[PDB]
Amino acid sequence: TCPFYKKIPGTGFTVDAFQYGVVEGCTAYFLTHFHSDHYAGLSKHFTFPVYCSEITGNLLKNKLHVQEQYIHPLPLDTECIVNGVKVVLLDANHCPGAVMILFYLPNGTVILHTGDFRADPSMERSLLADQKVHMLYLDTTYCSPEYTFPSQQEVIRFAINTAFEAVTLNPHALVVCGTYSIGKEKVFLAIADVLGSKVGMSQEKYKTLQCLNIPEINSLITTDMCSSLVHLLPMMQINFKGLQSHLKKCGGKYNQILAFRPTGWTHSNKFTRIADVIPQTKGNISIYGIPYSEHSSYLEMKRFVQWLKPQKIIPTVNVGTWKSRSTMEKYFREWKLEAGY
Ligand code: NI
Repeated sequence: TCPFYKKIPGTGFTVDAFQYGVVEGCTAYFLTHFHSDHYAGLSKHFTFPVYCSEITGNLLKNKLHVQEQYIHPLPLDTECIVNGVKVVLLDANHCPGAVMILFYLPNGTVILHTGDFRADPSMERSLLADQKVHMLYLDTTYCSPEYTFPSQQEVIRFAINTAFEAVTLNPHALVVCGTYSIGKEKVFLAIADVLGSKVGMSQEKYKTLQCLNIPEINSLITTDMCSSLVHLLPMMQINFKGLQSHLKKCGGKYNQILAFRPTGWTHSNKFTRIADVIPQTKGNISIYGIPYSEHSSYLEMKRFVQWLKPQKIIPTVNVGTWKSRSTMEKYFREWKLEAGY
């Protein structure tokens, strides 16, 4: 059974609610983004209308085989009428194709559902500037002040300078980057661009990237592993054993691996600056964990909500424990008292 924070009141709509069977009263199922916790339940046998971005619809058709007649892609930043209700999709600054949804209810209420997002001051000049929001369904993944991390631009600067130094010192070093979902593509694209190489990967991952509308993608990626000195591997292989095993397959072309594990936040963020980050090393293999987030930090979340001034907040993450719920409610009240709404 579908929980309340996935239903939009006064509509026949649900958001990210595919794992509950046929939901009673639902006439249109919205999907914010192509991550498995959110699409859990979709397949080629789904026969209800799915509303999403263009990029999410390419992934639904090619990767999950959903039939074309049930995929309803909407452009961004454009007022659209769905089953008699005005909606707008906005860029969520999460993974490719990820959106926030504005719903203009028949009774005059306005609801924003963030999906998953990384809040940014540029959202203060979208179509959100123009009108009031009564209810905010909020991605609360890092809603606590301990969750700090650098900008995506600082993280990418560190990765490019680290990779370019290592391969210039040793032209026979391979760079490997872990992945297990869409998102965070700038990590491996920025490293391959500084090295003058295409990125090499499996047929399965090539297929996925080919759905993402990245400009000039054919110039940037390949399935010919032998032609490339930046390889993608499943995240599970990014350890000393998996990397040893991979280096054997490369036919004596390389004598060293430098690997990157993009994570979200980790507790070593509570002590170490990005500049001071060091790898784990065993022999000719070194592994860097880098804190590349596609979710709001605490401070980015707080700024966004203090600007938007919603009347009510419904968290969509960390909802399963009383302690988490109480913590989040305390911060929402502080924010509101401090800003005066
Ligand atoms: Ni996500």
